[PDB]
Amino acid sequence: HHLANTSAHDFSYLKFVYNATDTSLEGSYDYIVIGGGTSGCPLAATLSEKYKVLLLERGTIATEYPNTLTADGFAYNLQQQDDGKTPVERFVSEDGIDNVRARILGGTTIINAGVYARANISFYSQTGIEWDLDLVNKTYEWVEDAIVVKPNNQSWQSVIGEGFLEAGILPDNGFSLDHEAGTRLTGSTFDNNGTRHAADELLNKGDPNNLLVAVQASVEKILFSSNTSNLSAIGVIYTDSDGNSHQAFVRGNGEVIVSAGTIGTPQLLLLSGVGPESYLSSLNITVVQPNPYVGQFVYDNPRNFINILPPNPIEASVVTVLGIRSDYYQVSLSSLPFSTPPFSLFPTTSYPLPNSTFAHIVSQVPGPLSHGSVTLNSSSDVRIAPNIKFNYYSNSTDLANCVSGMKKLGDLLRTKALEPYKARDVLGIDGFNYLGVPLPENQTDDASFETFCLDNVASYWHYHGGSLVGKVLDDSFRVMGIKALRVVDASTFPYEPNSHPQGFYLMLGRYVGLQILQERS
Ligand SMILES: Cc1cc2nc3c(=O)[nH]c(=O)nc-3n(C[C@H](O)[C@H](O)[C@H](O)COP(=O)(O)OP(=O)(O)OC[C@H]3O[C@@H](n4cnc5c(N)ncnc54)[C@H](O)[C@@H]3O)c2cc1C
Ligand SMILES: *[C@@H]1O[C@H](CO)[C@@H](O[C@@H]2O[C@H](CO)[C@@H](O)[C@H](O)[C@H]2NC(C)=O)[C@H](O)[C@H]1NC(C)=O
Ligand SMILES: *[C@@H]1O[C@H](CO)[C@@H](O)[C@H](O)[C@H]1NC(C)=O
Ligand SMILES: *[C@@H]1O[C@H](CO)[C@@H](O)[C@H](O)[C@H]1NC(C)=O
Ligand SMILES: *[C@@H]1O[C@H](CO)[C@@H](O)[C@H](O)[C@H]1NC(C)=O
Ligand SMILES: *[C@@H]1O[C@H](CO)[C@@H](O)[C@H](O)[C@H]1NC(C)=O
Ligand SMILES: *[C@@H]1O[C@H](CO)[C@@H](O)[C@H](O)[C@H]1NC(C)=O
Repeated sequence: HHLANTSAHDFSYLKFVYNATDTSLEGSYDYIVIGGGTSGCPLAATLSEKYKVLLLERGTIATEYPNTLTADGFAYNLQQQDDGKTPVERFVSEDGIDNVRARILGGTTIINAGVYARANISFYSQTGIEWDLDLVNKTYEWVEDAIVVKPNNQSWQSVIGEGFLEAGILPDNGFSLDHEAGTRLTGSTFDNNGTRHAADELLNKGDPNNLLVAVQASVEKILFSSNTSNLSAIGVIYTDSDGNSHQAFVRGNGEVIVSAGTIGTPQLLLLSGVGPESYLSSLNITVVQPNPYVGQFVYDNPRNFINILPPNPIEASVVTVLGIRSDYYQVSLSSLPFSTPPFSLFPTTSYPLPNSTFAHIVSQVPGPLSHGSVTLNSSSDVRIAPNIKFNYYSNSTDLANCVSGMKKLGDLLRTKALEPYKARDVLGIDGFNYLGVPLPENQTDDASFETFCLDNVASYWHYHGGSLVGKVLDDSFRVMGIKALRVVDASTFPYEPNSHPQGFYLMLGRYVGLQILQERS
């Protein structure tokens, strides 16, 4: 009933968006939210219902990059070179796996693949947080009313769904937003006219008299009270696009919330002296609050895949059909050929280029159990990306789950559903033409599947952790030991909420905003 309709991207909120060069944005606020992204935008909009809010985003507005605003533009933004101003910031983990993060108002919802899902209902009790489950669901509906649709039919997504069901990914769940075992059509933040809807549009739910947004605002330090006896965050330093510095503060019972993402939040905490004592001391960063876990327990769920090249063209699609098991989450994207690769779609730049249409058939490892860290490259410059290592497949359970997922992709390639897409009508799956590495020969050779998993891993782009609840934060998302400082974004949990987490983190931004308001009343 509540889902959104086909509609233009709503930029009405630009009336309270300003360049960070404007010094009249400096001053005192009730709340400062750092990072105008997936959690940050609904958080800021929610707080602004009652209080004065400054939202600071390092990127510009999405209208500057029109290919972020359509389903057809997804590949373009990844193909585009990173000049330091583009909405996609490229990086390579220390593992050697290419990756991207967002740099734009709206955050990663402006560049992502649009898949919308609610969290696995078991996630809430898994965390042990005392969730208000009725409020969680009302908050999902608030997001979904604004930016989520039921997708129309797409031929390739329907093929893949028939294949998942035939391969035993049961039951058939029809259309459902919920992360449950089986095959389903889920929601999308692309509407059925191809228009991208995103977290920035949730700013339209803020009070235009109370919410201010500064763009091209690079937040480089959190400021703290000089009296440490009662240590509190008091404000931030940020620089504008011309390089000049600015300061903003919170007042009274207000708070600073960091929503700068898995990469940005631990980086800013470390730069600000919140983190592991001997590490920060080794950089001659004065320790404000020692905590061994800042930038620790950083996770990237592996993506493994094969690419088939059908002998007749298939239609490009956005991902809407999901095949879910407890030990693997599977989808498929169909794509036009390209001569410039979308960066990080494949794990390195030396990957073969497709000359015809292809299906990217994908499996995601849950968890994962392997983890690494975010550490500083520069001890002063927040615009220099931190070092990030994920330690893919260091935990053997992850590898075992990849093996299981790849065997299930073999089952999928053997379905009647996928048979019309073979180049040769032979009995085996070698009748497909493959871009890149095909699935290993014999399913009895687990060592061949393990080698395939290890050598051909890519990022699923769903990385998380680095400021975990229970390590850096309490159950109210407050940074332990520091007053008036919280963290709300994907740095907060060590496991996925589901196969596609934007829906959870959109919800979380508003949910924690409501908790902050209730606490204050
Ligand atoms: C290519 C790609 C595709 C994806 N597709 C999907 C999908 O289809 N479905 C799904 O559910 N999930 C998808 N995801 C994952 C999901 O979108 C992200 O996990 C989620 O959006 C992260 O939200 P966040 O609030 O933690 O971070 P973000 O949304 O990235 O927000 C962080 C914001 O903080 C800003 N920032 C950072 N540092 C600073 C600073 N110092 N000062 C000021 N601002 C700062 C950043 O510019 C950014 O806007 C995808 C991810 C990627 C990379
Ligand atoms: C939803 O999340 C729950 C909780 O994490 C997952 O439950 C686990 O399921 C596996 C396989 O059944 C078990 O080995 C674990 O012991 C379960 N843990 C708990 C705490 O129950 C469940 O797999 C997830 N469901 C899906 C479809 O991903
Ligand atoms: C902010 O102003 C500077 C000039 O002072 C300009 O170069 C930059 O593009 C502006 N940014 C936005 C988002 O308007
Ligand atoms: C919340 O919604 C889910 C479906 O997403 C439903 O299964 C669950 O029962 C709801 N919980 C409450 C407390 O209403
Ligand atoms: C830190 O400062 C001390 C001097 O106080 C110096 O000896 C040491 O080399 C410095 N280390 C770094 C990493 O700057
Ligand atoms: C793999 O992860 C699980 C969960 O954290 C842990 O119990 C196990 O010890 C890990 N294995 C290794 C080798 O670290
Ligand atoms: C900074 O990053 C580059 C490339 O990511 C790396 O080669 C270099 O070693 C890093 N430097 C520090 C001091 O971490």
